Amino acid sequence: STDLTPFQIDDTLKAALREDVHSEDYSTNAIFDHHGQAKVSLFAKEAGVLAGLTVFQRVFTLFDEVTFQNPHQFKDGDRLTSGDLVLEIIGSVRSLLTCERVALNFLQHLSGIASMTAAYVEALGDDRIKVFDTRKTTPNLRLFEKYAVRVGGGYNHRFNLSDAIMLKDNHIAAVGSVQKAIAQARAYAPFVKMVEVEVESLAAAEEAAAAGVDIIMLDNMSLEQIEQAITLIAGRSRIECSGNIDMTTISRFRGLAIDYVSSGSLTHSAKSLDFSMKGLTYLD
Amino acid sequence: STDLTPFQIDDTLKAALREDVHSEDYSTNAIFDHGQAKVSLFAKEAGVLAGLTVFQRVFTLFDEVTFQNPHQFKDGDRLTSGDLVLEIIGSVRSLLTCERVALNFLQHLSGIASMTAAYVEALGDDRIKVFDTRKTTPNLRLFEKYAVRVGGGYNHRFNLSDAIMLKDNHIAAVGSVQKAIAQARAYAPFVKMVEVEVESLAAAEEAAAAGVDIIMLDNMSLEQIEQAITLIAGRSRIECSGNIDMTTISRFRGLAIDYVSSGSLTHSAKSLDFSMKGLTYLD
Amino acid sequence: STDLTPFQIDDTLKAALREDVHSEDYSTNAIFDHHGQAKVSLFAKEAGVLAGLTVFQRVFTLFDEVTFQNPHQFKDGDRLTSGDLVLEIIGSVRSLLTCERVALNFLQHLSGIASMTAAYVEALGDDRIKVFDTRKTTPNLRLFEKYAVRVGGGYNHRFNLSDAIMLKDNHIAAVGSVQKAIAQARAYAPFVKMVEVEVESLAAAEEAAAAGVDIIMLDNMSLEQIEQAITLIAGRSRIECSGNIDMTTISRFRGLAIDYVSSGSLTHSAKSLDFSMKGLTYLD
Amino acid sequence: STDLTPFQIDDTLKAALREDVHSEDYSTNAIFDHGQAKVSLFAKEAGVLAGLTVFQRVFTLFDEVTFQNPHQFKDGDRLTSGDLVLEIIGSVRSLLTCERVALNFLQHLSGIASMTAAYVEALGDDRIKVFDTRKTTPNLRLFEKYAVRVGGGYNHRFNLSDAIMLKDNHIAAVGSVQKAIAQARAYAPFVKMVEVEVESLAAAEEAAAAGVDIIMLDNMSLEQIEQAITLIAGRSRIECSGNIDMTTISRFRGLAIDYVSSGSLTHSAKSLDFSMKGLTYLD
Amino acid sequence: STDLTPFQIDDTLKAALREDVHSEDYSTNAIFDHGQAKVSLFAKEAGVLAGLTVFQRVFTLFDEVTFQNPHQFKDGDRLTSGDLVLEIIGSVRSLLTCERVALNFLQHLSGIASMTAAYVEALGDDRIKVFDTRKTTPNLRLFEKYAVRVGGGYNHRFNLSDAIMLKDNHIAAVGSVQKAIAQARAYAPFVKMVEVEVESLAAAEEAAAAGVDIIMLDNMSLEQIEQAITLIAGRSRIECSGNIDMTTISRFRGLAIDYVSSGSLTHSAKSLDFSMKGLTYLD
Amino acid sequence: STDLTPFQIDDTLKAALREDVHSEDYSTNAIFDHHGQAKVSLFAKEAGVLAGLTVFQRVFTLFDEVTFQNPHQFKDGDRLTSGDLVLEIIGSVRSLLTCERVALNFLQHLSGIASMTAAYVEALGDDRIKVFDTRKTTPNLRLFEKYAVRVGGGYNHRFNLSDAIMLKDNHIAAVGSVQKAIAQARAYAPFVKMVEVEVESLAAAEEAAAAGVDIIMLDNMSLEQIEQAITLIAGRSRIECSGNIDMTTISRFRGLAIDYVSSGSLTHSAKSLDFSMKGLTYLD
Repeated sequence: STDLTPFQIDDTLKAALREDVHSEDYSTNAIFDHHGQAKVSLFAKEAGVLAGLTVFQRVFTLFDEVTFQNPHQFKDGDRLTSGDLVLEIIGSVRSLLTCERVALNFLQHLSGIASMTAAYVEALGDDRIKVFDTRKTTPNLRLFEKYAVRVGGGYNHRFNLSDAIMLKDNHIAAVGSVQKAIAQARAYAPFVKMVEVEVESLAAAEEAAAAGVDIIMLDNMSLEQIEQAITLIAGRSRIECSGNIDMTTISRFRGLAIDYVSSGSLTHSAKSLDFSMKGLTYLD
Repeated sequence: STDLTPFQIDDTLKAALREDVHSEDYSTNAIFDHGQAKVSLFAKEAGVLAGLTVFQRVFTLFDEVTFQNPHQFKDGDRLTSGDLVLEIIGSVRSLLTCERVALNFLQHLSGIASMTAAYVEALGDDRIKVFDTRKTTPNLRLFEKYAVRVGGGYNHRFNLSDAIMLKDNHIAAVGSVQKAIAQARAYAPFVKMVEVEVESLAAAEEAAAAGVDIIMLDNMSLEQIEQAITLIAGRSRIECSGNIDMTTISRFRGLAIDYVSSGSLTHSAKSLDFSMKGLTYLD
Repeated sequence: STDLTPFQIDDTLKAALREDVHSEDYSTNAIFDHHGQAKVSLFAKEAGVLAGLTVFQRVFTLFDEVTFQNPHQFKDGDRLTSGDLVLEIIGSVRSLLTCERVALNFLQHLSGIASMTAAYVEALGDDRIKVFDTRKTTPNLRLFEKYAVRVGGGYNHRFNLSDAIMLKDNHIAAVGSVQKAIAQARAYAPFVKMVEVEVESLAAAEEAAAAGVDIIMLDNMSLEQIEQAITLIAGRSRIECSGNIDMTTISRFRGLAIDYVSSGSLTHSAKSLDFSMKGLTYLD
Repeated sequence: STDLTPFQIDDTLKAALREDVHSEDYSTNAIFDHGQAKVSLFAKEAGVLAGLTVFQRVFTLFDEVTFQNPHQFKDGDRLTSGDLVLEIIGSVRSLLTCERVALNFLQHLSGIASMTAAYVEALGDDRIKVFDTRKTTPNLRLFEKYAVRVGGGYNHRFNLSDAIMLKDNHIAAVGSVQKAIAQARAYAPFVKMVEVEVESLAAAEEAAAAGVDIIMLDNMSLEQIEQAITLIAGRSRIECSGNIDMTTISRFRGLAIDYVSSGSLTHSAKSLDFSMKGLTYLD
Repeated sequence: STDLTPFQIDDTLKAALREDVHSEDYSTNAIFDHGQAKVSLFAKEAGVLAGLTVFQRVFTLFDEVTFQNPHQFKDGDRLTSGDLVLEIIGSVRSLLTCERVALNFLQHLSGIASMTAAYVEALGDDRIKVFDTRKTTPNLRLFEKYAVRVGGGYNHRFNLSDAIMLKDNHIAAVGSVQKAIAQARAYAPFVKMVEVEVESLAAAEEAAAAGVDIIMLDNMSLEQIEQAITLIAGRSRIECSGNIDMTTISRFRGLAIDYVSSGSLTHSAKSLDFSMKGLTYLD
Repeated sequence: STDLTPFQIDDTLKAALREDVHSEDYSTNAIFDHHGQAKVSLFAKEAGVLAGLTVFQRVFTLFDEVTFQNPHQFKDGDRLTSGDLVLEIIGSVRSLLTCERVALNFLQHLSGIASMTAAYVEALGDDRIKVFDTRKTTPNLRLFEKYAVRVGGGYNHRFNLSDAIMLKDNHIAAVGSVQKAIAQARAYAPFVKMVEVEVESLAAAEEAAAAGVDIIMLDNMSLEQIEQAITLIAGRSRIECSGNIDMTTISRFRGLAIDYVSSGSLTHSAKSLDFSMKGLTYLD
């Protein structure tokens, strides 16, 4: 597994800090003194999966010289309970307090996603079927969100419109055929791109499998349909189910001979995971 | 209320577009076509519309793109699934390449407005306002605050530079409520609102006496809040916060507080489903 | 007091350096050798108040590895005489000479402001009345300029149109009333924003004080008027005097029961404070 | 002369606008209004107009905004208090939110042009040009140089890459005037002007002999300059600099120097008062 | 094919313009002129036109500038010296200040398209495609890929995020061809093409067996390639690469490979001469 | 001589790295392990002149903590043969492999230019005549390209339209005279700018030399013409020959009393110089 790198994230965290301070942090600067070391504790207030700890840390490190301490040796991925002491943060009060909210907003958002993902995986209860994310991401945080999904046991779809070809309802509409669209796609980007078709009917699934595409997406199809689609396609393409996949629904795929399912809810509708920073103490 | 301006949003939408297309949109560019086209924007789910200008603007930065609004939909309107919110007219390459970004904005924003409007309704008391927080999605605060407004909510301080909020940690570090307020007033004398976050009736007393502008009752029982109201006796504005959800929120109904605030509105909003379907060529 | 942070200033100094070098510094690079340590001295050529020393230093530090020496222990705020040895700068010749002008232009501009501010404070001669800056700032240096004002013994008005509400002549014009404008302002940003009204007549001052606004600004009012305005308002709002406040005028407020006065001249019309960098020596 | 172009100024005006509005303009947005409006730009003080295009452009980046110039004012014109320089037409939100930034540019630039024109007048000699310096406001050099031109001044080297200026420190480090010039010519052979800053008649002699393009007489007495002129005998162009102010400047009047230069024009310019008043609605 | 969009290119052209003008264009601004003007864009050399939109766009970001295309030239057309490709209409300051940047784009891009088209011709086999690489000019990859398309070429993976290419070093570090492929598939399961770079027939065998999408034959003899084709037996797509030049390229003519690739097309392209002459004033 | 500075180049290399990685380097990250030190060797596969070694190095250093080793002590400027071991690069595998192509693309491009330049200088075989570059540069790499030219023994023309005045065919067209254009140029930028005129005929050369311009450029003139132009001008201006100067042509200037020649081909049409990175080994 791969953590996130400062090279990847620095510009985004900078922007977020600027979002949160346009002149200065009056509330904190009024009370504190420029000098003097302090310690604050990061506590998990809710159960789930840890994600974004590096990102959390990095918020502080761009701002100021700040040290950490990890007594329980927590890592992105670890399961969490409320009251767990995830991390200790050491530095000047001004740094600890000004940076707090941004850091937490990243941590809370990411951990939320990883937790929702891990819970989907569990509710599915079938290793042979993978859980994938989408491009239904929060604007300008896709990178961070894809990472969280991985941390929760999920997997990454195409990142971008540049990564791979996905012929959607609208693409097929504009050509007028499933097969003409695939042909055109193959003509345009001959060998280096995966080609996927999004499909609503069994008609369209047949056309696609026949034209020899790499991946077929079954959009919002009934279980009866999917069962038939599987047999139709008969291993000619990989199979993805998508649309309207949630914690309750997801178990319906258990045991099917599809390759993966994908969910937008993991990225566009994730509940965040509560943490807090309490127990400010001076070193002394 | 007041819409979002290109000046405010353009850099963010540009960035989101670049996020989504590093080289080119292979899928779409592959379509060898005859011409103007039209696609329809449909609401797939009930709630409140927010971010329609933003949605539109994604297309308008990319290319020359026209709209049509047959049902005269505006940010704020209630929506039902299948409503024809908008029609988008332009080249296929523009319509398709811009689609996902535009929708991701629209879905996220409408989601927030919907959740907000629902909190307002569950509260059922116009004399008490619903406020957002700083518990926002990183780099989208501006947008999120706007959505809250659209849903009938109100805006807290935008950030740490807007206004002074003396939290648990601040009061800890000084050792007094009143010394902290004095120090805050000394630092930013007349142009900044000062708010104090408070857990006990002790602390609420100190603060109201020291003449602060806003007192925040953190996670207090209803018995307590009732007494706090009386103690404070109109000396400061009153905010209740902490652990405010769709079910809880009605507990405030009778009260002579000024507002309540919720993070859940910004950090945990379910997005609102829309789609773009029905691609047709014009001729 | 709070100094300025690299986080706050780095992007601006970078931009200024780029302004001053688009390819390279031909004049300096032609003569120097890439290698070899040197020392230059920063001298105050004019009396006043020091401001922007950190900023001065930081110009060099972004560019190159550069050390300083402060034999007289000078700090932003200290009073200065011509010939004072403010600082010694140690590093490669190329760094010392290429960075010089930018660094000085910051220092000179900031110290100029702090000096003009301190002189206003002195000419006023009344601690009970504070001296405030405005939004009449040099474009893209507001942050730096507000800081200098603080250093000279002044105080900071609202930074931005986002910081606080100020209902000006034009706002009141567009509504048609003083009180309707205040009402509208309170309706729009209910509790978290200070509300100020800018006022020319005693009529308007009465309306505002009655509607219970936080701050009233007396724009360019005669001393007779201000005296009456004070009594009218009768402590209902804070009182700010503004417009046409200069070194000579400013003493006219001495002893009045107003809260502060504010001046644009401090930021839009500050004379800069002369320094120079002389006595280049090689370490050897 | 030649105006400033959007290409040149847009990024700076965008930044200044962002400086002034981080979230939104609460004050102005609070106005719930009927419609196009009109505001008038009045000169509050006498001097020279500079930066009118810049002023205008602040509004035009923000929003669709029209102007009207009934007295046909142009950068360069002389101004009196109460002159109606311009009329601005657009939505209230645009007129009010953009106002201060626009004025801060206009005031600063006009201030510089005015001070410049006044130096030119106090000099009273067309054969001697007034030049600006690198002692500029950080990140506004471009703008400041333009204002100087508008006021009848002329532009020195824009920066350390434009042209070679061998200062006291440079000559110190080589140990000779002539060796420094030789080294400069060796480094940038044909495409760069070479100037030498000079304190004695000794050094002026060396430089003129070595055939440099421009000699700068730093802070020299009038007796000296008179002799320097003779010594140099047209071999190089001649610049006087150091300690040149509105009172001093007339001392150069008769002289056969090419130009004088002043920092005060850019680092110490008093700004020129304008205001925007008389908001009216159109109908 | 599909043109380049302002969305794609604007930031790069802005930067190039800023590269070329830090303060102002002294040369051009010095011209004190009467008015619209017209300049003609002439091809000085034979080859393939590419980047005409880009050329145009340089002017259109700067200023209001119109074009005229009397011979209806389009990216892709063959060119001869003296052809009147385009006419440019606008203010002199715009025409002259923008000229060099615009031409530098046009010349570079057309150069690449020309070299590409020439490789395609020397190959003389439609069943085998000519591909570009990642051996591109820094920060112009997008543009360079486009030019290749215009010249009749095709696009490899745009970068290290587009698709998986297991090179000599990768296979070295795992120690197996097949283990490396397995690991790649495990890491990015369904959405990424996997290619293997291969030097021996051993390695080609392993790869084809493990079912990879594309095999690259690095710098292999014609005898070898012939056998490799047979060995692989349609299981993977086949790419030949390494040491492919205008003279060599014809050696592939009969073969049942899918494509060949060349770096020289992007890292070593001779540019294609154009000029802008015949400045006239309109009246 | 002056190397290139991080201050100068960092933004460009960052942009190039981002160009080459929008999400992550899947190929490398799949195989490697985050941990573990390795060494790769940089070999010259082709003879010529080294340029851009610092730039090469810097690509890696922005990305990650990476060390170098230079056993043969190679410097920008050194002559090279195929198989020479230019440099050794030491760091994590992920860094070595992800950064490789960008680094090489800079090195190859720059060394290519320096080699083509040095070869022009040699083919000219006349020290009294200098070889100059132009503004016919690769967009957004001018700075890097000018440097390479210097490294190959060449010299730098004006960087920018801001550096110096060059009155071209189109400028002279728009005024209608050679001399009116020069006069206008002198009026606009009086003393601080060199003035050059680009000239096709002997007529125009005479006008210019008479009006006392600093530099005259003979555009694409026959050797007979140039010979006459030299005598005409009679030392009144410096002389530049330009247009259609290539490796074969260039010797035609040998012994002429011109000051320099200039070539666009050096920057717009340089063949790149082959290097490669081979011999990946783990430290162990």
